[PDB]
Amino acid sequence: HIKKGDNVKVIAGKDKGKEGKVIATLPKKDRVVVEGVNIMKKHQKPTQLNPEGGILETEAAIHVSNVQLLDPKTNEPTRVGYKFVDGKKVRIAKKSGEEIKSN
RNA sequence: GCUGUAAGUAAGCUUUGAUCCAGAGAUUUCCGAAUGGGGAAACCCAGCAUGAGUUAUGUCAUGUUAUCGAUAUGUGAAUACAUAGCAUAUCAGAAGGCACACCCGGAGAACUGAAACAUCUUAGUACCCGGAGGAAGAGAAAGAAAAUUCGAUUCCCUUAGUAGCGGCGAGCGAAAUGGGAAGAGCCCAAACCAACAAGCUUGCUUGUUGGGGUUGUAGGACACUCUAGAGUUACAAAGGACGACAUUAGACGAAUCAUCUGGAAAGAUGAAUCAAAGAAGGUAAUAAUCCUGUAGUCGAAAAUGUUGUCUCUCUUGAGUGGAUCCUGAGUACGACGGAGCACGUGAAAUUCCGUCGGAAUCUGGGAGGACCAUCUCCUAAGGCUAAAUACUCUCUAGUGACCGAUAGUGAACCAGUACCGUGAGGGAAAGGUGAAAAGCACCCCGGAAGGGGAGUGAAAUAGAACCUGAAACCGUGUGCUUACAAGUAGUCAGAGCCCGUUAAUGGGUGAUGGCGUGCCUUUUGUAGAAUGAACCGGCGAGUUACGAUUUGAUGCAAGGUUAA
RNA sequence: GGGUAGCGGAGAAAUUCCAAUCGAACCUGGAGAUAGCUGGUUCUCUCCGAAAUAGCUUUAGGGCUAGCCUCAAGUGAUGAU
RNA sequence: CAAUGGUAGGAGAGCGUUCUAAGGGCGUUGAAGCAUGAUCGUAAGGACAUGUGGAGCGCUUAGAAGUGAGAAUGCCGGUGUGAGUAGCGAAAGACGGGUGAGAAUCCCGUCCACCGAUUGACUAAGGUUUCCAGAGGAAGGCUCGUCCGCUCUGGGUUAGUCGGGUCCUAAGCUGAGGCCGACAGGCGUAGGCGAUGGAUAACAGGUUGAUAUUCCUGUACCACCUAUAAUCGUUUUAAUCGA
RNA sequence: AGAUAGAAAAUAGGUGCCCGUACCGCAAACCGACACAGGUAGUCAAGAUGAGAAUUCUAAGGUGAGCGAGCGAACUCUCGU
RNA sequence: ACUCGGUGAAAUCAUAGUACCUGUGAAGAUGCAGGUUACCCGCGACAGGACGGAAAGACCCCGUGGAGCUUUACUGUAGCC
Ligand SMILES: [Mg+2]
Ligand SMILES: [Mg+2]
Ligand SMILES: [Mg+2]
Ligand SMILES: [Mg+2]
Ligand SMILES: [Mg+2]
Ligand SMILES: [Mg+2]
Ligand SMILES: [Mg+2]
Ligand SMILES: [Mg+2]
Repeated sequence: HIKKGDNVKVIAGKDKGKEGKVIATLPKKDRVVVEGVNIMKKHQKPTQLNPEGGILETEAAIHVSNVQLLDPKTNEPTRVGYKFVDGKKVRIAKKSGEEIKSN
């Protein structure tokens, strides 16, 4: 499981071996949108809300099973564990020490 | 991160702990047993009290106001006391619902089987009603047995389709013994009574106050002499006070990278790793190592079942005589008429119900399948009682040589719904775009529906009626045929004309000759004008349980074999 | 506006009516009633291969033995001309 | 060397479909299905190649069965033929103008015709939104349709006096206590419910797209309450209160 | 019968609740599966002619019927001679 | 009814390139044998046949099939004495 703004690598899809920062989580479907991933080409029609339209290139969501956090020490793809610092479930990179998720 | 499904656009809420998830509490409109009166449920119309309002009236709010029960007081007829009867007050007393199950009663068919039918069978079944309880019924011997009693009850296996009952027909059909599950005995009347409340003159007596002891070795009072464990599941019956696991939220939880093909890999290839975890489900394809998990471990504020105790609350245990006394009455039991018991008013002894009769009190009474005499066993006519046992509307976890949308529930999808019927009721049809909605910006014809490009996508004969897309059926092309012919439409023989394979003594069409009246069912016999099918597709009929017989097979054999 | 309900009701009587067919309405349940009757019964080859007759039958288009098939043991000239 | 037609029927050997156990395999470098083909075995049937198809499925041995369809006037669903046939559901239309992509069929006008104890006006029962104004044209209208009882959007029903509730009761239905009843329940008194009846105070005109004894203008009437009263007068009788 | 010190009188102010109200109603909105030639209680109901609510034409007011255009054979149907 | 424009079913149906005569036959033939006749495809019409369609014979006979009814059939029975 990953966080709202951390930097992750992708291992599925046309995009692998590529980094990028997560921009949305949507935990009800476990699908995240990472920046520069799954670029989409959506045909938007000229309406009232949108004066004109075109082919927008927005990012689409991918299953959480396709992304991984990087070891903040060695940028090494890694899993994530936990430890009880003062009773708080804080995260660990599982190959090194503490991993920070502030934004 | 959120504001359900439900998309959206809008206003917002949230790290100050919200959102969510559990525990607990509060609000909980109207109808319905429906309960203030009425009523075509989800609506009308009130009495009373108290408050709001208005100068007042109209109006409104909140209690209350059904009927029964029981209890308690008032009052009290025809009538004199007194009773009906009235009139109040109180009380988590009763109502109604349901699990289409299970259980105990009351009532009780028929088609059917007997190759007819009446006895009998279906069957004490179905359907009705009345009670329940989570279980119920049954239960501590007037019981089997000729025993050496499993010493209460039930339930399982066998006895055994035996004994038996049967217009001795159809067909019904045990019980004991033995092997197991379960491991419970317990109180009241009766005698009698210290003391007392009431009629009696304390001589006799009444009582529910209470003790007393409840049983066949015959138990108990009696008279002696003697001595202070239980339990709320029967055995009286209430409830605080500490713990213990478990359950109605959860927490942690090992170990994988690279290339190849791809739209995407979990695949292939190579090299690793973990395993108390290679259950399972996801993930853009087939993952032990990506995710949710799994093995393992941990974890409750609370509100519950449960249980150890500590309290607590209850409280007499024997012997020996045996003179008297007591031990369940309109009862047993008999007669008549019925039911029940495997067994048909019959021997019905065993046992019940209606109608008449109607006993004994231990020096007694009942049973041992007409029966008696003797023997043996037991001690009725009062009561309570857990366990093994039956079932699943639910809830929790899981399983399946069970179904995969004409199946599996009727219902995978707003289904007991469309719809049908006045109503009881009856009751459908209907799942699948993609990985992601990326759901086709623009242009062109058209009023629009459509379409054709361009673009999205791996794919758009995946474009929303959307996966695959068969046949009947409808079209558009054409290679070869056909306008002198008599055709169950094929076969067999064959020229001509086109084509070229799963290359083999090849494929398509067919001038002309020979032979030739579909198929099923049913029949002595059917082209039959006997029957059945318009055509395609799907579904649609000797299976399963128990027992008997026979054959093959396999153990092993004067032995073989278990059932619960 | 109401009342009489199916072993019942109603009938100036026709077996007439009772929610479009009433010698006993409809709807459920016993219920998959029973049906000696008709119809249907689904893949292939190989081997053998009948009967439409007795006797008895509430029996005559049904059944039961017997005769006639088939399969497997056994018997071993018993069979036929 | 002999035998091999065959129905009721007996016997034997087998081919196929789903699932399971194990072993061994195939699969986006394209599975199952589907379609085609001139291929193989004695048959039930088995392969191979090429297209569509976009994920599962074969083979060996053995086990189990919802295992094989062409007929049951079988059931369900599709599609034929009859056939461009029958039918188009009582009737008088014509024409000018307009509207639109389109007009015998819609809007306006003129003429003509039909009803007129009614095809007219009301009002009940019943149906519930079909009512009105814009807009649309798939579907429904037995044709067409620019139209509508169709679809979309937004609207529309105003009461002291009208009809009910409120007041009364009939036929019936319920019925405390009560009578009778195997249970269930049936019957029934007092009392209630229940109009199709009895009793009850508003008329005219105007008014919009839709309402009007309802709204508004005019004028009224019936109940009820409050303030006031012009003197009714033992509050028994009264100005007068009454089951 | 009881009940009571009170309001009638000649005024002037106020208060009057719930339900139904659209629309069709001899009809394409109802009972007949249908925009069905059937059924659907009651009220008003004019003129000419007449005895009349008969009959023919018309007023008030509604309506021209949800398929048509041809040709005027057989044969049916309705009608006249 | 017929032609044209619009809309547009149904009963039925084993596949059908569906002739006549005389015969044969389950004894009354579009499908069989021997002859005779007949170019291919429509539209209006008639009804002889397809033992035409529709309804598992409104008659008849069987089923140890039902049902309703009758009586001095049997057995029983509410009720009455
Ligand atoms: Mg035939
Ligand atoms: Mg024929
Ligand atoms: Mg037929
Ligand atoms: Mg009668
Ligand atoms: Mg009749
Ligand atoms: Mg016929
Ligand atoms: Mg017949
Ligand atoms: Mg007849």
